[PDB]
Formats: sequence, C-alpha cells, structure tokens
Amino acid sequence: PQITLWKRPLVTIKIGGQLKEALLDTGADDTVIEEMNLPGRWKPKMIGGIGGFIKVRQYDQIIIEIAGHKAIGTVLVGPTPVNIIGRNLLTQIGATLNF
Amino acid sequence: PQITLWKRPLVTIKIGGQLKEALLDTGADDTVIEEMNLPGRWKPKMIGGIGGFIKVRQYDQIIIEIAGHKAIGTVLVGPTPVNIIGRNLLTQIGATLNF
Ligand SMILES: O=C(O)c1ccc2cc[nH]c2c1
Repeated sequence: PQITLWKRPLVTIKIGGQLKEALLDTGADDTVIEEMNLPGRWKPKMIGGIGGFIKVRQYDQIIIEIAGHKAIGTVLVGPTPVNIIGRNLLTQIGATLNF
Repeated sequence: PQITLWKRPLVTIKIGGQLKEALLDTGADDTVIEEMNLPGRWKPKMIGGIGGFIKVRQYDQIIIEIAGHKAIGTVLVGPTPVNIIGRNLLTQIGATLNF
C-alpha cells in the first residue's frame, strides 16, 4: 500500500496469533511490541525508550504479519506505550520512503 | 527518491542557512533539530526523547530544505543527539511509506 503521513502511519499487525495495531516507524532500528505472551524463546535486554530506559524480552525469529505482509525477525516485548514496527522488519516487507 | 531502510534514512537538510543531516522519521509527529540559532521568537516545550526528557524551543514558519525539497513549518530546537524530521515536514515534501 501507499501510506501518506497526514496522520500516524498505523496498521494492523498479527503477532502470536493476535491482531494488534502498530506504528510504522522509520526512525526506529528495532521493533517494540506491548507486553504480551509470545510462543518462542527470549533473552533479557534493556533499550532506550520514551523518557528513559526499559527492560525488554528479546524474541528472535518471530513470525509477524504487517498489514498482510509476512516478516520473520526480532521483536522486543516490554512496556512500550505504542507498538512500533522498526527498520528490522520494515526491510523484510520491502518498505521504502518515497517523495 | 525511493529510500530503502537497511540503514537509518539520513538525508542532508538546510535550516538557518546551515547544512546538516537528519533522520526521516515516520514515527515522529514533530521535527526536532539540534541546538542552533534560529532568528525568531519561540515558546518552550518539553519532549520525552529516547533516554530521557529535553527542553526545546518551538519555532514556527521555519523554511527548510530536505533532500532538495523546500518545506515550511514548525521546528523544535534543543539538545537532541539526532536531527529528526517528523511528519509535520514529511507531509510538506510529499513523503509516503510504500510496500
Ligand atoms: O522477564 C523478566 O522476568 C525479565 C527480568 C529481568 C530482565 C532484564 C532485562 N529483561 C528482563 C526480563
């Protein structure tokens, strides 16, 4: 699809068999999803976030569906105020900026 | 142009007659530019950046060139480690996310 930026670029995602909405964020290196139960192994991590630093669970090789487009890659799970699709997954679905 | 996201989407900008580089950031509502002299009146805001909070000065009607494209809008000036072009300016240059 072609998504203009007149409002936040929010889309529907599927992750761990659950439908959520998420922000397509070209300024994020990584993908950060809200606290949820995920099938898969995780390792502990800390990342910078809104107003400070947060503990996250890093899940590698997660199947995630972004507006109908399949991606497999790293998802960070923790107390993010917004579900964020970062470049690690935007590259997998072939997302580009155009102007 | 059509910009892939394998690295951070950095472009050259021109603001206050100074050449800089900046991150095209679809996850940002606003534009945040590092400490610099803008010839205008301003109003103080706070923004929750990655790692903590900063105090910024809001400047309106700032003329800016982004990757060759002329835009006018609001810029927040403060101690940010990265120049951020947010949606308020990305809309002005006709930027879209495509996949
Ligand atoms: O999920 C947890 O219980 C947990 C505990 C500690 C850390 C440190 C980074 N991530 C964590 C997750």
